[PDB]
Amino acid sequence: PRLICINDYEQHAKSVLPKSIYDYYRSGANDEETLADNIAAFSRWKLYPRMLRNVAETDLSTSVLGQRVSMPICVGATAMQRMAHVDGELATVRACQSLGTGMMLSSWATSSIEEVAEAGPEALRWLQLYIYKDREVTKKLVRQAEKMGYKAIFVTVDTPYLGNRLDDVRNRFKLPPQLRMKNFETSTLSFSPEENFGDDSGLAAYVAKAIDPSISWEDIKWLRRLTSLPIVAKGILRGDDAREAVKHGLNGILVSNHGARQLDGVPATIDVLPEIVEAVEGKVEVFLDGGVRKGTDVLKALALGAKAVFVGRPIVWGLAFQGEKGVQDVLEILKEEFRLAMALSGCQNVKVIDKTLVRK
Amino acid sequence: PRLICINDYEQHAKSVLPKSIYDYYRSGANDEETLADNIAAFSRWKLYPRMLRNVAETDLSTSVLGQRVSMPICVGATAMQRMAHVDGELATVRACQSLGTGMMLSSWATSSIEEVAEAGPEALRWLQLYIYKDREVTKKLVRQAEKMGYKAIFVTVDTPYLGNRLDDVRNRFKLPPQLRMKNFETSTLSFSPEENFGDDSGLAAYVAKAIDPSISWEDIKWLRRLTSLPIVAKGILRGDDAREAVKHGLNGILVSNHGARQLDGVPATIDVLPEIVEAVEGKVEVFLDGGVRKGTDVLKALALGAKAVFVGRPIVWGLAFQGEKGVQDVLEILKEEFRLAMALSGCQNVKVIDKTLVRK
Amino acid sequence: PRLICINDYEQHAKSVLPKSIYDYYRSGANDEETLADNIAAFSRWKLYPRMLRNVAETDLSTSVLGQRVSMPICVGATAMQRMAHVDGELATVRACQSLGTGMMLSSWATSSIEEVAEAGPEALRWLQLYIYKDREVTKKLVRQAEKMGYKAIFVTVDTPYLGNRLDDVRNRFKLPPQLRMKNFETSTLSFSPEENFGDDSGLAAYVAKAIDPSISWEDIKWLRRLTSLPIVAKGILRGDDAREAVKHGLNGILVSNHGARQLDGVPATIDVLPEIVEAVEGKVEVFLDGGVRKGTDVLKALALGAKAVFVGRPIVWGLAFQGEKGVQDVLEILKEEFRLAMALSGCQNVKVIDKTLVRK
Amino acid sequence: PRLICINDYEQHAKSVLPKSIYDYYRSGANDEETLADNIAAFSRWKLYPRMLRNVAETDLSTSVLGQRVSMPICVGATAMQRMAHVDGELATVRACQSLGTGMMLSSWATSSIEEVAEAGPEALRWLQLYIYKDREVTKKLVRQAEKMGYKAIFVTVDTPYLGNRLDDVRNRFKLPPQLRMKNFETSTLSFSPEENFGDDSGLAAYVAKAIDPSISWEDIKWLRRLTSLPIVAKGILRGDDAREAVKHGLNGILVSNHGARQLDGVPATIDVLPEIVEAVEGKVEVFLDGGVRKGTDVLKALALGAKAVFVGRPIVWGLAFQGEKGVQDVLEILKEEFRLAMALSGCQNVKVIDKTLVRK
Ligand SMILES: Cc1cc2nc3c(=O)[nH]c(=O)nc-3n(C[C@H](O)[C@H](O)[C@H](O)COP(=O)(O)O)c2cc1C
Ligand SMILES: Cc1cc2nc3c(=O)[nH]c(=O)nc-3n(C[C@H](O)[C@H](O)[C@H](O)COP(=O)(O)O)c2cc1C
Ligand SMILES: Cc1cc2nc3c(=O)[nH]c(=O)nc-3n(C[C@H](O)[C@H](O)[C@H](O)COP(=O)(O)O)c2cc1C
Ligand SMILES: Cc1cc2nc3c(=O)[nH]c(=O)nc-3n(C[C@H](O)[C@H](O)[C@H](O)COP(=O)(O)O)c2cc1C
Repeated sequence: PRLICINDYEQHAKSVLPKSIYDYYRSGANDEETLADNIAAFSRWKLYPRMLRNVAETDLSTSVLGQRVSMPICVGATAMQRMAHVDGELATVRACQSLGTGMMLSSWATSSIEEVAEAGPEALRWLQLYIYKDREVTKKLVRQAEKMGYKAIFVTVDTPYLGNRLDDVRNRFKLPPQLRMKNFETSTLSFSPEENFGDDSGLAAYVAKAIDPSISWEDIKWLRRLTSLPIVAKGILRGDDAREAVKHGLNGILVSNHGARQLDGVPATIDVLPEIVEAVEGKVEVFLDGGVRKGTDVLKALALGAKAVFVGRPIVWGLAFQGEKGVQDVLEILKEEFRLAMALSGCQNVKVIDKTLVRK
Repeated sequence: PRLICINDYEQHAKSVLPKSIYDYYRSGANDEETLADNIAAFSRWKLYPRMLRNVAETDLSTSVLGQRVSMPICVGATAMQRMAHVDGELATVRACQSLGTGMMLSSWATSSIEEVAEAGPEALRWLQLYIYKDREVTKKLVRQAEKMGYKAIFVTVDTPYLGNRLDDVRNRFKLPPQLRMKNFETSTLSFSPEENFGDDSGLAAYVAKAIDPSISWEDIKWLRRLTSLPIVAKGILRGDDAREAVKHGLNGILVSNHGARQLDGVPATIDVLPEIVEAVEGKVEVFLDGGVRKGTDVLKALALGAKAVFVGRPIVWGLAFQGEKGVQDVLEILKEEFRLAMALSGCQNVKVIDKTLVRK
Repeated sequence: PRLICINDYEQHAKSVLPKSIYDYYRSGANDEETLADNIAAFSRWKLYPRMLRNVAETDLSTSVLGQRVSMPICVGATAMQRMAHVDGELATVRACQSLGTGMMLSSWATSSIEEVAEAGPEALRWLQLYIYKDREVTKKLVRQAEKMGYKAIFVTVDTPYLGNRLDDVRNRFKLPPQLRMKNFETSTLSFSPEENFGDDSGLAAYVAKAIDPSISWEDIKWLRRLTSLPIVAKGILRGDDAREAVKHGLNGILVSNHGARQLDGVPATIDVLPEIVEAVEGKVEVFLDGGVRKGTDVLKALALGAKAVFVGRPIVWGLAFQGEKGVQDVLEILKEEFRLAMALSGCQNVKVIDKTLVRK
Repeated sequence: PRLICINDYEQHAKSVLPKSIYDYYRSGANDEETLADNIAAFSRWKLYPRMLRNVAETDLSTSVLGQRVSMPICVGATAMQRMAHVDGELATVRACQSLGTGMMLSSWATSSIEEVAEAGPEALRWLQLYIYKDREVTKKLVRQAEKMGYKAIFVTVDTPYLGNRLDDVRNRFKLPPQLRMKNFETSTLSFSPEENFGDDSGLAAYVAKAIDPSISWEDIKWLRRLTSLPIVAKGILRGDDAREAVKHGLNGILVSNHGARQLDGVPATIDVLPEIVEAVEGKVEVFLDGGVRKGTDVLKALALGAKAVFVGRPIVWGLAFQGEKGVQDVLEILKEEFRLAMALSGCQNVKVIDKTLVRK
């Protein structure tokens, strides 16, 4: 089928993925108020384009944490990508390498840190880290990322417990039989579908067993001493927490509500972005994810002070359509929509995308 | 059937309850504008969670009027519970005893004050009082509550006449043949379905015959002299009335619109809560009911200054599913959702649930 | 069928009236934005009831222009009532006489001024006047009203031309064959369905032929000199026009958008009421019509400073159900809903219905 | 079929036009947020009519850039009108001549500048100009307009690239075989459907090949030196760009979002109109297009300071119904709705249509 925008990809994915996998990928937490809002909020921000600016030569390039990227549109961590396509994370990293953009690799990937570095050696790669109760497991992940040429750690800070995703509970979500979380060396930590993970969501049970709910700023201190790699706090929604991340010597904030999958009824990320940008006082790069579907979404986040955005679900739908090629298609669609959004708004490059371009 | 959230319970209840009983339980007044709003309003209050607070050990316990409870989630008065399940109020009090939370017993219960105290002797129990034209009836109810170890009187002040519930009028609502309001000793006062209660809603006719529309602050004065038990004004919606309750030596306010069943077009209780908390100046505990369905609802009410919330309809749907076990399930679902909402918002206990957690 | 609220009456009317008649009665102008808003706006005004006020003895009585009425709910002018029921205006006035409220009689009634006075001699009656190009016709109507014991003139000021009601155009609306506008003595002025009234709405053509689009404040001056009866300006939507009516020695303002049938996209009458009440500075009574369907609508208009409200369409639906008895039913439903709305809001009588009862 | 308002015309058009042509005509850009808003925004602006102003003799006449018109309602440029009806632009100009209003002729017309001047010699005619990469092509268009008695140039400034219209991409939109853009003398520039215009929207490819994305204020300078005809900047959405147009010696601004077909998520034109009128300080006439469907839309734009409005899509639907006669019908409907909107709001002529008539 001919798919020409991101929404087309989701629709096709629903038609070809088994229910429990589609549901895992699509779902938000509880009543999914924030899931709807992540998208609605973008529509409330209106664009005020400048005309007659000469946009013959639009340059989409930028940098994330000192590393050059082809566009301010990067791949966010989405667990267990092999459920969507046999090649999962390997397909994803290859598409990123082709595009000249970065991939943030989930700690719960169905491919190892090493496997991913092998498949995309020239690709900009970062590790998304969950703090395990077992700090040696956690340390190993970080050390492996450093060894394998990953350029930053995105530490997820909004997941002391898993959000309650109703469909996952109903479907008793678990990995397909042939698949594992490939970063780990035990049946429990690798999320083996042959393992006892209770009678509800397998993933919620996995988090409860493996992930540390006691995670504090002290643990951020530990992490900051552990690695000299740039560290981004992922999942911040408040200006005071943002300032705290900066105080702790962190190098960035990813304004995120975990794609509306954690606490439901939190605001849309585009709505909190300005408070966070203001709080940080230019001291650290601020990124956004959550509900990015169109070039104009990217334009709005940048106008509001974000350095770059990350996409979660669109990538998984790309994979579901055609693995590597599907992901490349999705990224190219976003790139082209962004170029056009830039051109029609009078922006020659990302440096001239200013706050007067948007109003709520 | 597998029911995993409060809404699931309502759906099942509709499938197993006779129409007139389901309709009695579900209905609001007139066009049901406030009924919709009680729920919608919660969604408008957005959460601003703190991260990295150490939430390994979440403590949900609190106190209501000096009595310890396991969670700030209590059972509100809902008349005639035996329509939902053979055990009605007895099932309810047993579930409350198991949970370590309180039950507010309707004056229009299908089980006596004594029957309920016998079924849940260790349970925290309060009496919801309606002021009868017959003050000796009223006095008896209060004296019985004191004798039978009930810890407070919730005096309902928003029901000089019954609200107009359209479905009840259509169905000519009345008790099933085998059931009575068991606190009373005459055919009229016990709401006998064999009695003449007009051609419209039997309950509206019952109120008109039995309940005193002349109820004033003088009657509050009488009540305050009658018992030394704590007294909570239930059904207050204005700050000036709140201050008046405090002046009268009352010990609490339950901010309530009677589950949107009285005057339609009043605001949602979550929306008026702040005005009431402000009016009371910390002098008396303020509670809320109306539209509480999810853990995040409980979190929002507490963030806005409520000591605890009460649930009406969810309890009746629990009963409809499986009597005592159904009620326990509903309460446990609310408890768990609340725990998770607390954890994900960075709250170790109820004392740290502050106003910065919410914004309208 | 059992009909228990105003909406029930409209539904039944649609089932028993011929399409073109139902459509004439239901329609607003153009896209009907104001028609929807007249109702929606009432829902936006929220009620803040007082408790414990002693409402055993609710007194609904008031006065309109110095004449006592049983409730602040009166019958507004609706043309051609015999289309709805054989007895039309005669049924209506008889119901008003029974209720102890007033009837405002349309200049385009299917019953004469004299016929109506004969059918309801003791009923409070007012004449709604349209200014005809023929001033002798106009004068005759006024003189007849005076002779026949009518107590005021409601001069309609928002109809220099007829609003564009799309359904009427489609149906080529005209009177049924057996009926006339009975105040007039020629084929044209009596709106004979045997007459040439073009190929679009017969009523729009009738207005263009008969009604004076040149109507100015000078004509108000003429009217004010013509009769010593109280005169109310009906159809005012602006405070400046309100002040002008007062300057001209008029005795009242009916805040009206002609039931949303004239200019579409004007605000709801409940929304403009406050500006008008403020403009008038207590110098003249202010009334409202447009979208009144429920007792709480009446309560809100009074809280916002209206002396009384008028109902248009509900009366016609009463007629469609059962002529006189149907109208009486509709009025009694409104009366009872209003009583209950008063009682539940802590109002013993209309004098204590204050502005703190509502907030937008 | 009997069609009595603009919406009726669209509905009929959908029933008789081939899908790809209807879709081309109907579509907005991307998710069509602005397309919906262009219409919704008009409904948010509420009217505050004056009564008793004497509206017997309503005069709709005005002037655009010093040229008298019969009404402040003119025909906006819509490309390729022969797809809608065999006579296309020739039918349109004949209808405009009959109405005494102006036609703005698209540079992408399916009829030549000369053909159109021949068919409507007495009609007020303007040329809508796109700046071609080939400036000699561009110059020729301007010189032809001057020669053929066109009275102004509307330079479109919001189209450095074509907006992304999803349906056009899906349908692979192209001209029907028998048709060309008749102003041009090569296969590419005339948009020959036999030409290679890629695998997506033929029109997007045509723009990319033919239209200059480098267009700047320098090009406006060039245009202003090229012709002494009045020049209007079409597609301005910001006050700062408006001031820049004035500085450049331009004679007008058409506040336009290109009928929501360019950048999606820009505000409705009625919403930005006031900022633009304020920015211009009376120095230049300001016009509006986008979502004009009803007489009250025209009234609102004038109340907010627009000199006249242009209609795009309604004209094409007129054509689809009955070519010249269809266009005349559409224009006459708009004229009559506007007259009535004027009369009912107390406006004798366009000079008295003031800002107090509207409020958002
Ligand atoms: C299927 C799915 C799996 C996810 N897994 C992870 C994960 O493993 N680690 C993590 O930090 N965030 C995870 N997230 C959250 C994303 O990193 C990101 O914040 C979110 O997808 C952004 O919203 P979007 O999906 O609307 O683009 C996941 C999100 C989805 C939708
Ligand atoms: C079926 C039902 C019966 C009720 N009966 C009583 C009652 O007997 N006494 C009383 O004070 N309130 C009564 N109420 C109001 C409740 O105490 C409470 O305010 C309401 O149920 C809270 O809203 P919720 O149902 O959305 O949780 C009743 C409510 C319902 C839904
Ligand atoms: C069927 C119908 C006929 C009407 N005829 C008249 C009329 O003859 N004279 C007049 O001044 N207003 C007329 N009106 C307007 C009413 O007096 C009144 O303003 C309107 O009905 C109030 O809104 P409501 O119908 O929502 O109650 C008419 C309204 C309707 C609905
Ligand atoms: C089918 C169609 C074709 C259009 N072609 C042109 C064009 O050739 N040149 C131009 O400047 N604007 C073009 N526009 C934009 C219009 O001039 C105008 O801004 C728009 O139609 C106004 O919105 P409306 O269609 O809601 O009336 C086109 C619009 C439509 C709907």
